[PDB]
Amino acid sequence: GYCAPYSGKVCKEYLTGQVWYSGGWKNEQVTTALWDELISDLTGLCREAAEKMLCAYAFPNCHMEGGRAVKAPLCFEDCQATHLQFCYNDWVLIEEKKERNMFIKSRGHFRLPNCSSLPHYNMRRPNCSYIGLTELKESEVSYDCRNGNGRFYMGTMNVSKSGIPCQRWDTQYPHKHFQPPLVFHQLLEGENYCRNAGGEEPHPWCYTVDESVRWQHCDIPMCPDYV
Ligand SMILES: *[C@@H]1O[C@H](CO)[C@@H](O[C@@H]2O[C@H](CO)[C@@H](O)[C@H](O)[C@H]2NC(C)=O)[C@H](O)[C@H]1NC(C)=O
Ligand SMILES: CCCCCC/C=C/CCCCCCCC(=O)O
Repeated sequence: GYCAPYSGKVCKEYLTGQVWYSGGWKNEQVTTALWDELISDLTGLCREAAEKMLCAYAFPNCHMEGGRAVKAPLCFEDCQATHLQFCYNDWVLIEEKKERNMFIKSRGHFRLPNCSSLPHYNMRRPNCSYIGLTELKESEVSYDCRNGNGRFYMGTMNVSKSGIPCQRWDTQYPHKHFQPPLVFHQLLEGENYCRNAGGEEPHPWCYTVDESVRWQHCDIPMCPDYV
């Protein structure tokens, strides 16, 4: 229709509400070919983010505002998480190939989004096709210990394993940084606390106040009851 359930196959597992209509087959074709060429070449947290982002890009959520059907673009925070953290390495490698006129063969009209041009999430009806990449997994959050690599460690440990004070995430001195982006919920009020918001390190970590130690893991005990 204008707003209707997703009628395709490739994104069946990722799309749960109404999506925008009016074409729809062209986006199914392209997404299917990209699943084979691009998605299947990705791994780990990048792959997880990319699948959700690709489906939300290709089949935007739809909602009614009075009599008008509204297409919801991607969210700034999800895009930031994907571009600057989860998929940064793969994203840079694609962009560098594009500079040499080497393109993903199956991209069709699809293009990597510019995160800065997208709405910031939140509002009973969302302004974007929110996927939640920056959110905490509540059951895995911990405070006095870490579950596994501590991706969702939210404690107040504020020195590295050798005792160096952490630099604040919201400051660019002594170490300048663009990743992890501060849209991750671990970092919104991250103070100078050890964090593993990207989930790629084996331990929570921080940039340190020592000019000669850009970043270092913190030393946090495993949670007694973590398996
Ligand atoms: C991605 O989008 C942002 C947001 O619009 C662009 O930032 C603008 O850049 C232009 C220069 O072309 C400036 O005149 C504007 O002041 C910027 N706007 C904002 C809101 O920051 C950015 O240039 C885009 N990135 C690319 C590579 O095109
Ligand atoms: C590693 C990047 C994974 C994609 C991240 C989410 C982006 C979804 C939009 C679809 C982009 C499809 C590839 C387009 C390639 C290009 O810009 O030339």
